[PDB]
Amino acid sequence: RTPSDKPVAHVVANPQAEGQLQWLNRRANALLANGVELRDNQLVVPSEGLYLIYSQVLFKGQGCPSTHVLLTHTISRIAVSYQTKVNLLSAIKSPCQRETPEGAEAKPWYEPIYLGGVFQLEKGDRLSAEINRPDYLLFAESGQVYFGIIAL
Amino acid sequence: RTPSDKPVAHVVANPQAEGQLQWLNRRANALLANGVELRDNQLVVPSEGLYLIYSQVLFKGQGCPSTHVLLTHTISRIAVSYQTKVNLLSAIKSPCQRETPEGAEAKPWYEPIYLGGVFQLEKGDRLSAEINRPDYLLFAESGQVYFGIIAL
Amino acid sequence: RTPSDKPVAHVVANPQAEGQLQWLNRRANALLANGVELRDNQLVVPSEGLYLIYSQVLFKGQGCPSTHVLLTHTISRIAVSYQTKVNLLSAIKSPCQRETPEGAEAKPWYEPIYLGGVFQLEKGDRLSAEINRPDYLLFAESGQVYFGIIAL
Repeated sequence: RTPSDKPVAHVVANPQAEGQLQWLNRRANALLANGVELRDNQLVVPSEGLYLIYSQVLFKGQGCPSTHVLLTHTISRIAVSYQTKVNLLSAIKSPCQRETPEGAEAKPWYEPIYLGGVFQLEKGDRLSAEINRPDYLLFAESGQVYFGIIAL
Repeated sequence: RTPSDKPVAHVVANPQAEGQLQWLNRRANALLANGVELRDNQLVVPSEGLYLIYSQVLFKGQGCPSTHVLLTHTISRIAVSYQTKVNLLSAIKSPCQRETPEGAEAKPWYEPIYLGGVFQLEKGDRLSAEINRPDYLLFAESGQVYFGIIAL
Repeated sequence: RTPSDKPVAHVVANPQAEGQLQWLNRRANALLANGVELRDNQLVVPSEGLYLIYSQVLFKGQGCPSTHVLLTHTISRIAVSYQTKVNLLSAIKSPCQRETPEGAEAKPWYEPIYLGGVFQLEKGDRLSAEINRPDYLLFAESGQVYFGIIAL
């Protein structure tokens, strides 16, 4: 984990919570070292500094129901001074133009979303990566649904 | 604020700028730090070193118009020795592959392009980050379209 | 001398290669410095450290072929101890979900995929960026196909 004292975290999702996004620590490379902690599913940040922040979510859907599927992935900082979630990153993705699988019943889409960004954080700040539809989460984990920061 | 004696920058798209990607700092994490000067929509490099150049843009539209759009996102370098715009990171994105939609016309689409990599820049060379279709830019989320650097 | 004594890499994909992914520095914005070396198209890691490993591949295909194409992109660390491929990072996009374009010959789609994470390697490791379909890449690219590792 340490060498290089950097707050570092690279945390994997969890292929047990049937539809959810539980972050997991210890898998082959799931760095939670020196300073940063995961506490209620968030990366609590030590030090103070400019953290490079990243995550990827893989949404997986067999077919498309009537009405917009519209997926979303955000990373928000909950500040401990003037608190609350301040929005840092998120991206929107619509994986179906009207098709809506009757005919040749349900054949799959795959939608990766990846976020990356260098932000100034502060000692003790909490970090959230959330999706709006944990039903569409694929399972085959390590490099497929992940989250991380490193201090630069 | 400032940690480190690193040049950093994280500028954002002016949301009130009709049809042009125009950068901005002053905002949330809209850093211009140690010697990075933003100029004619571009970033002038202060120091010889590796920089991490990242950028994200978002594209929205509602319905898919005539047949073939192509959204492009390119970060370029107009360098202090090969003084010309060479090309650093680039992505093309096809929004809708048809619908054109007429039975029920404008259902919304959102495409996120993100870009980023380590390069060895020099003092004085500019970095540019344009998109070919500013009309397709989203300006309802700020944690969306930006451009930043940071020496490593 | 102040380039940097940091292991760094940024290889671009070679344009003269039919359906294969050949990585190449000795190119205009491709680094390889401080003992990293690209040996059998893979990256060998010089010292123990924490490394940001990132990767982008562009795919274009005109028309949407039958059944389901599925394009993948992953980075594997091929170790020094249990030295076979362990998947560090992975994404999967499917570009065609029906279209089959019959009385048409059809439109071209573009599909990019970005991969970036922080991982702890060990000395002598190898890292490989492998797509499942090289026959679908695109190279009037400058930054569209890349592989880079930087030591944090």
